Amino acid sequence: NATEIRASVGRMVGGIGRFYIQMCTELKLSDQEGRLIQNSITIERMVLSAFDERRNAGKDPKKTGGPIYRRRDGKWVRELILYDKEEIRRIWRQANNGEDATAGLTHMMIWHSNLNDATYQRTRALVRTGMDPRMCSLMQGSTLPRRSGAAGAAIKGVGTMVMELIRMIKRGINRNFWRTRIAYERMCNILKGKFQTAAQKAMMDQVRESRNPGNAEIEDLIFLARSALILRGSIAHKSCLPACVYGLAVASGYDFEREGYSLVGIDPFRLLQNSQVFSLIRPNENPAHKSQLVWMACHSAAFEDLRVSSFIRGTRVIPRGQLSTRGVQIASNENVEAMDSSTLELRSRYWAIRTSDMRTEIIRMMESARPQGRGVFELSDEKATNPIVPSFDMSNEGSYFFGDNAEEY
Amino acid sequence: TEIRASVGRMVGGIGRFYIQMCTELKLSDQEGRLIQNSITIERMVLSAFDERRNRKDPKKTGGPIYRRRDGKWVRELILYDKEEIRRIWRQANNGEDATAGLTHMMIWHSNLNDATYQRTRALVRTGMDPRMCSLMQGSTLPRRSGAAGAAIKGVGTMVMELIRMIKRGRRTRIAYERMCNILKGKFQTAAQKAMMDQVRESRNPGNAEIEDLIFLARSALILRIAHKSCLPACVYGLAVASGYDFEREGYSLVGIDPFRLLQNSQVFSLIRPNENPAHKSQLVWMACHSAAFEDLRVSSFIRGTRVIPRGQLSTRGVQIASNENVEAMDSSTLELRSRYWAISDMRTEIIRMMESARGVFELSDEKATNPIVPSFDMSNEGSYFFGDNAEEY
Repeated sequence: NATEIRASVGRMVGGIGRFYIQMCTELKLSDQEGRLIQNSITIERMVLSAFDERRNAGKDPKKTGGPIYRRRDGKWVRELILYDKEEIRRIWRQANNGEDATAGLTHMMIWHSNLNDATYQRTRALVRTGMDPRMCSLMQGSTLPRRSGAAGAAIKGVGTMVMELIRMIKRGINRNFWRTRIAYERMCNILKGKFQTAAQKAMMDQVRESRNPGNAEIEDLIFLARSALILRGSIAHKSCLPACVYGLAVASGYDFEREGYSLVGIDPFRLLQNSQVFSLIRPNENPAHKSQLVWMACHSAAFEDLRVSSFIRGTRVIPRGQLSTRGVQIASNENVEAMDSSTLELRSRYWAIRTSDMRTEIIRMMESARPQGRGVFELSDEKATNPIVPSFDMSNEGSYFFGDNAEEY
Repeated sequence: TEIRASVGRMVGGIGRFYIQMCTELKLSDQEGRLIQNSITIERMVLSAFDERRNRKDPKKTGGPIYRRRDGKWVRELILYDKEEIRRIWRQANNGEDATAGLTHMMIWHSNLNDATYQRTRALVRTGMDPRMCSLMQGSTLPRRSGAAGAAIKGVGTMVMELIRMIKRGRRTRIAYERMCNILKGKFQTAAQKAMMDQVRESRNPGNAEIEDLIFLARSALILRIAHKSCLPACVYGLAVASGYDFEREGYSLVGIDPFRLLQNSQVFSLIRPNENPAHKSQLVWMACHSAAFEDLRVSSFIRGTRVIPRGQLSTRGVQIASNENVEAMDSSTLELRSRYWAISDMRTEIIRMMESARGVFELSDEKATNPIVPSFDMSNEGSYFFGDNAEEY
């Protein structure tokens, strides 16, 4: 539909906020405790593990949980929880009208992935697979589990698909290619669908079913990955919010079902405008930098040009190597009592809606190609009626990954 | 504290000089943290105080500068009057000839050359065996760095330059005299010291001294030099930019100061295609701790990650050649941190005593209070030069 799809997506996010409100009722988190992004990632992690049918030593397999952070005596304190995977399954179905609602689970998953894309470096994995560190710019979706289906695969960058393909060929060079090969060609046709020139499509045809793929196909997958540095694929960008934001909205009395919801329009921008989200800050960490990290993760903007990202946001989105923060998630061995909460700035000034024969053609179309965001509107402008003229500083570095110093995933 | 203030005033000088030539070349923050730009500025000031041995208009020096333009790196060649850079160097040291700061940058270039370049073809052309690569520290120093340069020169370096002058055959003999007593002072048994006395005390040096100087160079493979930790100018530069005062905080090349400064360093390097940025990181890491001749199991324990031999690295060196496409390359942070920090009768005696022969702390520790017990794996190779494939200097 146009709206029938908007009812389904609204029923899904509605589901996620209902699930969050009730698990905050049953973990006894105050309002402030419910608005901490750390608490919300733990509940997201628990409900994802509860429904991990494929993955279900001294650890109970019917139990899940994680770190929860609570206000006691004027400080934050790490309190660990354990919950039956069956009881979280029942609470999730209770909050979705008895439905499995796998689409809400993949939604939370896409949010985790985009958060990881904005936060963690993957250079070490890129080198050990034969790819260049420059291809960091194409590593969207690289952290997605293999249980995210088509939704997961739509947001995977050309680099992600090339990396998983190199690794599968790497493990076939070891004569163990019997019956696991339609899996190989489905991910080849998924990367095929991601290319946007008949030349790269044709080369991805040649890569598909060579009966015995090895280092010759690996070098083809590297040629087509550098090919996507100039002639870019078309990958989906799903704006997925942490559970605590749908949570607060459903608490507020916002009806996602009858109002509808789209990940592509202004809905995510509008909800983030009225967000109250908190984050634990490590000592010597800039809370605005942590805010840009979360902001860029909620709009899957880690691969977009920073000048386009700064225009939309109203404040400058600096490269990752110039941030004074590390991840959102707090490790088990960090002193939580040394840390304090800071409101995350997540608002935006504007919103938006944005040696072979096939090797000679691509080289030509790379030499040929000449190297901004024109779907940018004011948040008063509910319809896409009056686009806004972009204002960048062209001197500013385009890439989020220029001079990256981020910790490896 | 006086030597610690002196060394601190010298390093402080180097960071001031780097900040000033970055303000005057208009290099951005990121551009200033590129080790390639930093080697070019070091080379210019070294060449400006030379015209013989410090290492086309003769009154100008310069080199390649790498700038961010339109999302890529671009090689810009620069030229500067040798007097104008000399004046900036003196401005940054309170009008003093900071000769020690110039030697410092030199020892850094030398240790970098030791970690990067193979010398086996020079060794064979001089009559020495390639195994003696372990003793070629300081081999790329210019031929007048004085006592500071000569103190870090390995037994093999001194043997090679001594064989090399004898190969061509008072005016050029006091040079021979000092170099023999400098290599004599580097030995640590009366037998080879006495043997170096006889080679030094020789009317007509020839094939007999060359073979003697080879016997005592193999002697130094069993019966075994200064190690100066020198950082590139961009690291002192960033630290003095931070407001770190090296003079009243003091600085030693031997302690934890280099470890501590490297720990919070932000240094970038251009990576050639198909080069491992971690391998380039190990290359620079080993150059800043002059550890190209130290045992890799000692180097790996100290660093917390394995320091592999040079022949198994996937890099070719930091300096970028005239012919290489800079726009094809990208910058990567160099991992420079460390897990820990640290501190024929004579022929008969030597041969007998050769067949005979059978300080690591955490950075929390500040002072050497609680040593850590070293934990190696003997199967890991000990020499940086095992199966070396590096390009000849």
